Amino acid sequence: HDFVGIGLGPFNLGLACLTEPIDELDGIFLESKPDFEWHAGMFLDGAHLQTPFMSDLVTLADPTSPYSFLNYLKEKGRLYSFYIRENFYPLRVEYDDYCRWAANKLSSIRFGTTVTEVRYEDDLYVVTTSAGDVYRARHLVLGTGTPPYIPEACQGLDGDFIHNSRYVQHRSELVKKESITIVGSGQSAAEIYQDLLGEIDVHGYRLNWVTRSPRFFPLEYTKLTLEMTSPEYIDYYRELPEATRYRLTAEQKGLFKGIDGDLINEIFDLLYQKNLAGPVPTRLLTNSSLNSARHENGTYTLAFRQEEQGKDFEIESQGLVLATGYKYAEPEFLAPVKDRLVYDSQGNFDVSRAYAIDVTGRGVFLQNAGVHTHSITSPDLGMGAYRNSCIIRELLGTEYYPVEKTIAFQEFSV
Amino acid sequence: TVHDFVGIGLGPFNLGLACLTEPIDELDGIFLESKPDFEWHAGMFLDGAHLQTPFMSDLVTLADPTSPYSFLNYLKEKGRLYSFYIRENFYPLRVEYDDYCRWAANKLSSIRFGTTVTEVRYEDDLYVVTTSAGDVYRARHLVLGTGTPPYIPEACQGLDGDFIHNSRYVQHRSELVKKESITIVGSGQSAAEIYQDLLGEIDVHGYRLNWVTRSPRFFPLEYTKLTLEMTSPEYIDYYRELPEATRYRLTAEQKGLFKGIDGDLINEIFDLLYQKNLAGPVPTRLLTNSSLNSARHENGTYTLAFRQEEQGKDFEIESQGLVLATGYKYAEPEFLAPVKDRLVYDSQGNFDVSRAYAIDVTGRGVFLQNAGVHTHSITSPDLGMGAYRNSCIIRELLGTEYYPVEKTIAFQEFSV
Amino acid sequence: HDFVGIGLGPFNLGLACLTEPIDELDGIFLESKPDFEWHAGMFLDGAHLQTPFMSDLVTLADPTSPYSFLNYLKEKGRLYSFYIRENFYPLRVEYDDYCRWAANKLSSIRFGTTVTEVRYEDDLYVVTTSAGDVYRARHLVLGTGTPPYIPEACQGLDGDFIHNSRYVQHRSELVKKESITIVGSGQSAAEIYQDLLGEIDVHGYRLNWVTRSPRFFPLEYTKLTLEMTSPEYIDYYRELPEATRYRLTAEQKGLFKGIDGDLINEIFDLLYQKNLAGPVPTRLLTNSSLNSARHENGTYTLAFRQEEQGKDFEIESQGLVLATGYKYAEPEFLAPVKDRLVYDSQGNFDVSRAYAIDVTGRGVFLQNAGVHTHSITSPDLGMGAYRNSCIIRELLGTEYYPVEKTIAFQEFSV
Amino acid sequence: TVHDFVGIGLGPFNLGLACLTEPIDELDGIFLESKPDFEWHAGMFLDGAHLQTPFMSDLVTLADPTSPYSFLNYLKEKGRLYSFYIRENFYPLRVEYDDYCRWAANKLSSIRFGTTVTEVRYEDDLYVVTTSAGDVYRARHLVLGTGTPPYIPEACQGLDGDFIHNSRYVQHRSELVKKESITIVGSGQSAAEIYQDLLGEIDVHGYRLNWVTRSPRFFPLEYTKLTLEMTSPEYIDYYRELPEATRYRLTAEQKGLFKGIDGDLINEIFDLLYQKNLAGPVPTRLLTNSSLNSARHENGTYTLAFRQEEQGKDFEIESQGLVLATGYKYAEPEFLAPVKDRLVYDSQGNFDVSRAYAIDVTGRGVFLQNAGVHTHSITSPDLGMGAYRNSCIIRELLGTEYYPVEKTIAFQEFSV
Ligand SMILES: Cc1cc2nc3c(=O)[nH]c(=O)nc-3n(C[C@H](O)[C@H](O)[C@H](O)COP(=O)(O)OP(=O)(O)OC[C@H]3O[C@@H](n4cnc5c(N)ncnc54)[C@H](O)[C@@H]3O)c2cc1C
Ligand SMILES: Cc1cc2nc3c(=O)[nH]c(=O)nc-3n(C[C@H](O)[C@H](O)[C@H](O)COP(=O)(O)OP(=O)(O)OC[C@H]3O[C@@H](n4cnc5c(N)ncnc54)[C@H](O)[C@@H]3O)c2cc1C
Ligand SMILES: Cc1cc2nc3c(=O)[nH]c(=O)nc-3n(C[C@H](O)[C@H](O)[C@H](O)COP(=O)(O)OP(=O)(O)OC[C@H]3O[C@@H](n4cnc5c(N)ncnc54)[C@H](O)[C@@H]3O)c2cc1C
Ligand SMILES: Cc1cc2nc3c(=O)[nH]c(=O)nc-3n(C[C@H](O)[C@H](O)[C@H](O)COP(=O)(O)OP(=O)(O)OC[C@H]3O[C@@H](n4cnc5c(N)ncnc54)[C@H](O)[C@@H]3O)c2cc1C
Repeated sequence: HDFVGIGLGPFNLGLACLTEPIDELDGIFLESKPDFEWHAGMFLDGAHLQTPFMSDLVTLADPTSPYSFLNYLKEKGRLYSFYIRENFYPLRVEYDDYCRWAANKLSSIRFGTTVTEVRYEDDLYVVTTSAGDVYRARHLVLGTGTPPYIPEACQGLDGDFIHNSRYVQHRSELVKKESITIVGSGQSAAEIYQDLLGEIDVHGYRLNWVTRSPRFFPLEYTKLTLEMTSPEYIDYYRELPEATRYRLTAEQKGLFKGIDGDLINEIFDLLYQKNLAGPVPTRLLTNSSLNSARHENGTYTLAFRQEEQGKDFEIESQGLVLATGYKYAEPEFLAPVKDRLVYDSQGNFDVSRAYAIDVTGRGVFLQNAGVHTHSITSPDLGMGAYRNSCIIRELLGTEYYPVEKTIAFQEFSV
Repeated sequence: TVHDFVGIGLGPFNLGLACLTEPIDELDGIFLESKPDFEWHAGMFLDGAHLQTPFMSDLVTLADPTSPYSFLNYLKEKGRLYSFYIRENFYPLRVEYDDYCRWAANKLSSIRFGTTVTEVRYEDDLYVVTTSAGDVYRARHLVLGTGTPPYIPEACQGLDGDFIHNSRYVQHRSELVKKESITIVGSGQSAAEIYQDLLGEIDVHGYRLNWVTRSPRFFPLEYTKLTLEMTSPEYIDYYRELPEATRYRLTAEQKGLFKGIDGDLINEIFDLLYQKNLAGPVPTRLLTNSSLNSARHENGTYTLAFRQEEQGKDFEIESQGLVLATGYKYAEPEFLAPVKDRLVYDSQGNFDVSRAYAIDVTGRGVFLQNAGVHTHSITSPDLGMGAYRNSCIIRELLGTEYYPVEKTIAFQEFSV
Repeated sequence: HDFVGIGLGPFNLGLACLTEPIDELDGIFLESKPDFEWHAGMFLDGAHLQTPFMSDLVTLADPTSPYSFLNYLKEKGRLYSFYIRENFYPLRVEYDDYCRWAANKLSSIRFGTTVTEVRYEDDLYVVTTSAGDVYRARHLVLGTGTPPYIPEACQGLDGDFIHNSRYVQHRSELVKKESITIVGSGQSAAEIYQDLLGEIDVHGYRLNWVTRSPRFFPLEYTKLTLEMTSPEYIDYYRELPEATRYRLTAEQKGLFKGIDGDLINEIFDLLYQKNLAGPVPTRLLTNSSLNSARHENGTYTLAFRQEEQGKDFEIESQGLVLATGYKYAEPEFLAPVKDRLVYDSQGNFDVSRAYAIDVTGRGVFLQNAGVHTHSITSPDLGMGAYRNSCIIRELLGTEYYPVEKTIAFQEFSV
Repeated sequence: TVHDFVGIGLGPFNLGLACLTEPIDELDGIFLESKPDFEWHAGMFLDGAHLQTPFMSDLVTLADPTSPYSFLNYLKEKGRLYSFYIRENFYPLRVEYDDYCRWAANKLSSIRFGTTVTEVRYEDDLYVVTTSAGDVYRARHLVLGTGTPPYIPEACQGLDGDFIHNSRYVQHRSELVKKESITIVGSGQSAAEIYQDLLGEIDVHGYRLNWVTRSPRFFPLEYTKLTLEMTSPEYIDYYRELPEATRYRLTAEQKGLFKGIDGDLINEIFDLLYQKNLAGPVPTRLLTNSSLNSARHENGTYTLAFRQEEQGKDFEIESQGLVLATGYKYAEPEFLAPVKDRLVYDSQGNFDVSRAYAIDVTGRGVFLQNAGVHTHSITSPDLGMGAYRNSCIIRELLGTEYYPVEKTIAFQEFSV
């Protein structure tokens, strides 16, 4: 093949839809799951995308693509009432249903296929499957995603504690407890906190929301800042000193630790409403580390330290929801071709401006996992079509889908 | 040489039909337009003015989102899609929509600008239309998209001076602001947009600003989502099947469609009035329930006699400027005179246009785009249903549904 | 006494706090309930007023009076909380709790006292209890309110059907059924429909909403039509021919049949959300009168006629909620004084511009129940302070609280 | 004449104290103000401008809603309460709040206008204060409400030409728009208000418009409700008891406080750039991460040397007009020199303001309004506080809590 995509969607899925009309390119994608499924553990009732529907799979690169969210609604017979709904943001299960509708309309996807290991023979890349099948191509696109992150204070933890990755499946058991505690900030943490707080006077549990963030940061979604999600900002950002880039990565607040401002205010309105009937058994703590964690009987003892104040405190809770983020890890299957991959000074891929990670500037491409190289655009649905069109532009020698070089009104470079 | 159909007039409705029929090789008719190029209501291109419907109400999207004439594709070609994505506004600006349609119009090859239709005949089972210049086109079908010309009350017919209908406001604005008195007659979106524009500079020119309307209130555009479901195929079929007397009642009772103002515009008009009033009394005047009964010019000044209808009292205003935002009205063009016997009429002498949007004896020969409120209610002049109607028209020009045409879209049931 | 207030709704309770600091005025108020209680039974969680908080008991006539809503929050220790909430509309239970707080701080209210008879002897009005006690004064202020209305077609039906006046207390039984129907439109009708919907997939019921109105009318509170809730419009409106005012009263819809537009929108948004999981067992019907209703088994058979189309249809549902309006009926306790009261051509009170209903034009005052003479302003909480200060103006002969003559930017009279 | 306290300066904070002290018989101080009458930041009275805090942040309400000096009472007396009720806007206009403040000061008798305090020393267990006229006022307590004068970067000290600080924009606007080039330095609400004002008329005057700021982003004002709980008594109880190094650190990192823009204003700026750009390229530049390090004037034009700090590159801009929106900063007034021995300072040389808002040896003799970010965080220059701060000051002047003082208002816990 020309290329082989490992892991499908929503970034590699978008590439599948973008190359299907290109006959000059024949690539194939292998996904481990039996069918496409997004973050199904966060499918709370009413939950919606944090980016408008134009950040779908194709539209930002080609609004005429047959796999656009608008065309999907037209086929489902739902376009007109969506027109009446007049909401830029699709609901989460609506988006999950849309990409599954797109994946099943393609012919170049092989589900139930977990790649085992990769290496490099005869200037081609060989990829091995769990079943034993082996594909080969000159290029590979890595869209394996970002596994959930667990703090080391919860390594080797036992009990029924969950990452927010699997909340919907275990809300069954959480509401039956006497006390629930959520660790970390971010959209998922607040969505879960609002969901539990909404029924706190029916199940009767205590509700704790602890985070080390100094504030409950709002998502940085004012339009002048949204212009940093731009081709010309990546051009600027990428040629900065890598330590200043790793500092901008570490300092960034709203990207992974940011809550929708509306959700923040709805949480306050709900706290106000419940507090009319009497004292609400809830706690919201900031500037608080999670240092220790142990399981006894069927309750957890968590040791926190208020870093700013310089004092420790412990809380006990039978339920434990780790709304900690996600973190990319070197996949095991790229061990035999590590010396073809280029690394930075800190131990991760130094992804090039053209989203390549190997000795040739156009060999293996990397979707996501590039905040230290492309900042907030790396895990953004709104920049999936842009990154895929540049990966296309390197697989051919041509620009099949036009690639904008300036979108913003402001200048980031000089 | 005889075509399948001839489109007379190139407004947003016929232009959308042109964009929807271009990928159909089984069809190919021709479009005749008076203007040298596509031009919308340019006399209302006020700074910041925008559409009353979301951008999906473009020429094609609601029938085919993959169409190359989408508004989104237009933004992609001009290098503006990502900035529009950040703008996060469903409503394109008026000049933005005007440039988009002109961009789509010059992408087509089926449009004849600068030709006005003079005659329409029926001969040899075909329709024969002639140009001012004498050019003659023939086709089996006709699609009339002539729009609705501006309406002028009879109290203003044959009136002297420099008074304007709101359709020419931008061209005469620099001369209006020089006057010491300006009066706006009628309600609706355009009247409020003009009032807000003049009120915003009332402090630098020093004119009086009068806004008089016959409607009992400043109606809002009825744009709540359950009422939006009345803009459905379900409601049209319900509505079309009811007695004609009940149909003509409900269009007369229609408030928000032609005489409605965007609620947000109403509230910033009030906010602006609150703002200006802090510095002292502002020379403005907002009157309701007032009909314009007579008007006369003298001294470069107008004397307009009004009657408060429900209070039963008369009064009149003296103003140097006069802006008539009295809306528009369809008049049957005389070029249809040679085939009037071929057309369907109702009790009050208007077109009894079918559910398939047909106005002739065949029920499928001559189609009519706008000017059908008494038959399809608020659907007729709505950009959000231009792709639906064009889909129905294409369905009968062909023998097949080229684009899918929805059966039901709402959660309500209007019939039983 | 100088006046006797019959009934302690928001209007008469407002008059009670506006007259407390006036020493030259000694009035007293008789309420049937043992304490103040607003429209409980519509106290849905999150429900709120339809007018901003300065439409309380005093502020629009005297922002300095100690019975303000803001002073109430200051004493409860909730002002800064309310300040951050930045919402103009208080919650229903919050307003109800506030009015009771003001009522109990007063000296002039006698709870648990139902008035049985009014009479007039030697130029005084004699008011007698059902307990047997007797009060008499020179003036009367009737704040009886407007009791629920039921469309006669449901007179003397068996079952368990309710008026929306009793929704909260019967909700636990309503959800048990498999079919619920709501008749009539308006704010609470939609407040109930949106409450039953949203849990339509946890219980098993079908949900029917049937109204006679042609639209789901929005409570249109655009600021220029809100200027019709002004003294100058009442001066205009009252001096109209009463045939025209009876036409205006009947033909405009929205005052009692209007829904909050944002409530309409989330009703649609919720319908859109539920419909993703499959067809929703709900029906929204317009233009349809309720002509007949029966009850055999635990099921209602209701005969409807869609008057616009001219066709009949019936609906069988175990549950029946009558969200119809409220209607004023002249109380029987004013029978011995009936010939001292003024009536119009249609047989109801010809209320003066000064809100009087008797021959003197300044002896008996009537709160509410004056739409045919004062239009939008009579059942409006925002005009309760205006009307009360005009009542105080006639009792004292002087304007204790300033009474605005004009407030709007437009002119209604010419 | 020996009073209880003498209040120096009459801004919103000391005026609020004047309104909360008038109904207190046990207290009678006196207020000295340089200006002939109250006047707020008039140099930023752009049309439509409004407060950043709701109207309850007036002079009294958050301490006593029944006060006769409340904003709502002011509207009632002015005959404007009902349409403000219809306006349904939490935020008074700047000109509205300014008129409201003069209306309250005129109603009091404790204010001396046109008096400038020149010297304060400590004699006979009393504070003496001397005015420019030479009049003497004596009291044991002082309340310092002199505000914060404008700040000018050292690159602009001794600069020639007609450059202005943003605090005088209204008076210089008519001459700025005449120029060919205007450049705005710094970010924040005022900087963005000025940029939007000039950008709105960029195609009528034809100037180039430059907006240069050192901040890496265009920060929105941190006004989400969970953050707004940080301006609370319990937070500054927690904040004040922190190590001074940590306090000065968090004061320095503060973004939205003085360098934050209203998010709605950011969005309407982008929308306005989108609207103007339709008509062609708009001659304006928005630069960030840029520090101004040198400036000079030659023949009516400024040449400004900037450094993109993050990128590590230099660049220069030439502009005829220079607007410095560089904020404000407190400086110890020279009239406190003879009493410097009695004032408490911290390690970096600033007032070690008590949590009771005192700055003197006795912890209750001299009180400081504003200029206390390093000890009271976002609360010190906030109109939402100041009512709270005045009640605490009155509680130290008296021995009793005259107005209730909240100790907890938030749902979240800041301390452990
Ligand atoms: C709840 C939630 C909501 C979000 N919402 C948004 C939003 O609105 N907008 C936005 O821009 N971002 C959003 N994000 C962030 C980000 O865009 C999403 O996480 C996105 O789904 C990640 O896309 P991805 O393709 O890079 O990774 P993934 O979606 O995680 O794709 C990884 C895929 O690779 C497969 N895989 C794993 N191992 C192998 C293997 N060995 N071989 C083959 N396949 C393998 C996995 O099964 C999976 O299907 C959200 C994140 C979360 C958690
Ligand atoms: C300012 C304004 C804003 C509006 N905004 C909206 C909105 O946001 N949404 C909405 O749904 N509706 C809107 N409307 C209402 C409606 O959509 C418009 O009236 C719309 O432009 C109607 O287009 P049309 O195709 O019916 O005809 P028109 O736009 O009126 O065009 C008819 C064309 O036919 C040509 N023509 C006439 N006679 C002949 C002839 N004999 N031969 C050849 N050509 C001829 C004319 O020159 C003209 O170009 C708006 C109306 C106005 C006035
Ligand atoms: C659910 C609901 C919400 C509303 N929300 C708003 C809103 O947001 N804004 C607005 O402007 N309007 C609103 N209204 C309309 C109007 O403000 C209310 O109807 C209002 O409560 C009317 O109060 P009232 O003083 O007329 O008497 P009511 O509140 O109706 O009650 C009068 C009192 O008189 C007592 N009484 C009756 N008979 C006797 C007797 N014989 N002797 C002694 N006492 C007696 C009753 O016990 C009762 O306590 C709402 C109405 C309803 C039903
Ligand atoms: C344009 C602008 C808008 C703002 N908007 C808000 C807002 O919406 N909300 C908010 O919370 N904060 C706002 N602020 C911040 C802050 O609340 C205001 O700056 C506020 O005016 C500060 O109050 P102050 O009394 O301490 O200062 P000032 O109002 O500046 O008080 C200084 C006064 O003291 C007088 N004075 C000084 N020295 C002497 C002396 N020696 N003798 C006599 N008199 C003297 C001066 O003449 C002047 O009248 C804004 C600031 C600015 C610049």
